[PDB]
Amino acid sequence: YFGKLESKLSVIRNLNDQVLFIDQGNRPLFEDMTDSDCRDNAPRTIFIISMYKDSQPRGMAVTISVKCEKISTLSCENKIISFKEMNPPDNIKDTKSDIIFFQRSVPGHDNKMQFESSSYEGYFLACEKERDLFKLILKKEDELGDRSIMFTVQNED
Repeated sequence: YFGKLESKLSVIRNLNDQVLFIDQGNRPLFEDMTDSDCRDNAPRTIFIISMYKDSQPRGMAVTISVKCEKISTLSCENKIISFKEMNPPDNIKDTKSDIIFFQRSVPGHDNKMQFESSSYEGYFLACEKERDLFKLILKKEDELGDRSIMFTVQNED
């Protein structure tokens, strides 16, 4: 069955150069981070990303998990996003879990990626502008090549 490849920290930036963050409501928002001068042991810390072993033609299986007040992993129930309090599994029976995510680089860009459902296509992760915060949900835009539904992932070390 499924399996864990390697767990490591990765910075998730948005289209406006915003780093994913969590709030008191365990909601995935987007904040601003320089990471230029404060990089030297910066207080803030992004969520953890666990890579799973998958032998697919094109598909990066990853899983985001926020650690601080309570470990919570990003899980997409049906069409909405929900944070499930639980550390990233070490070995899953199914190849596509509710927490598993399908990352796919975007063609014709620097290093953008697209978050797709573990099961199959139909719903892609995007960022919704709510009030003064950019939240993250699962929707189906009209254009798959729209930056609005594109995200950036970097290595944290």
